[PDB]
Amino acid sequence: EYTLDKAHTDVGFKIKHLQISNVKGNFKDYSAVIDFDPASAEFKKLDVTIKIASVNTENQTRDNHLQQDDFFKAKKYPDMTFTMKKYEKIDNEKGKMTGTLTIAGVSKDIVLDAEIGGVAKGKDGKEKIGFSLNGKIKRSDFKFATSTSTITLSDDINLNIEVEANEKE
Amino acid sequence: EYTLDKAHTDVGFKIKHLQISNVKGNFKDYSAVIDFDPASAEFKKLDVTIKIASVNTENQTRDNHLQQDDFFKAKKYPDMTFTMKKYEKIDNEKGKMTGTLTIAGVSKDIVLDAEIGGVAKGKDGKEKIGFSLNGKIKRSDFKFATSTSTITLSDDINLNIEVEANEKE
Repeated sequence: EYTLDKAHTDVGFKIKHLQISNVKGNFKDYSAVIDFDPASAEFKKLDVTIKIASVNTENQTRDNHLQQDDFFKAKKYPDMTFTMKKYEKIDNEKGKMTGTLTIAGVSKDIVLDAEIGGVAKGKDGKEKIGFSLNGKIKRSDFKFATSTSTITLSDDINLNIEVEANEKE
Repeated sequence: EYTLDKAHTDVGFKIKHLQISNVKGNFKDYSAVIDFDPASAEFKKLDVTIKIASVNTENQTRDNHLQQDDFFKAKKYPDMTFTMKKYEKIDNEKGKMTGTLTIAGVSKDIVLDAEIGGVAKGKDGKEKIGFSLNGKIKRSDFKFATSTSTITLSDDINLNIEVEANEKE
């Protein structure tokens, strides 16, 4: 005795699922001391200070949230530091850098794989280099973002530091 | 001895996280027999047949994938059926419908909360009704999408069937 109006009927379902994705991000405000010797292709001194307030995960509310107590605590710990302690060459293209990373006041020694993308004298006769530091740190090791379960946010942070640099004067 | 070119340096990180969301969807091609009595506000007969090939989760590749063997198996089991077996009234607005759902050849008796949104005689003197069936089924109960873990895709499917209908002749 009834006939459905398909134009105003909806046979609907709703089902929850999980999706995995990477959060990519950088920092706009940072400083570094770079001492490198092009004769032997080894680093002598690499010191980075990164201004935590300047994260950019390309998402305004996430970057605001990263400042808070359950993450960086930028109020109390404005910046994170890396200090090279030891470089050990493999060849002119690859090496193993070891330094101290300090995130929100806790320090640990890490290794980065250094890869020299290019070493050169420029048009103006002054040196230029291009290299990348890559490595993996554990949030647990720094007791970072303790209250977020490693299920939701992976314990592994992947570090990828691409840098070009020019000779100082 | 080196000074970084901030315009070609990127201090980057990458970290994996999980995100929970609902998949919402309907079916564009379906048929139903609706027998309802406006004097007492109870259903006498409700039979739906739904053409599985016509899913719409508003995502082309997902709807194609739903057809396959690890989900609906639309090739072998083109359609899913609901047959009301018993309606039990609460009042003129609410009732408890019980029928057999068959998904990909496996049948189970389910309950839906029926909610009559509107019962009326139209401008042309003929009856019209608007109602919604809501309920929750478990994928496990139908052995549906067995190979997908309940972690990735929830075992709970939420059924929301809004229908308007008009008197037949």
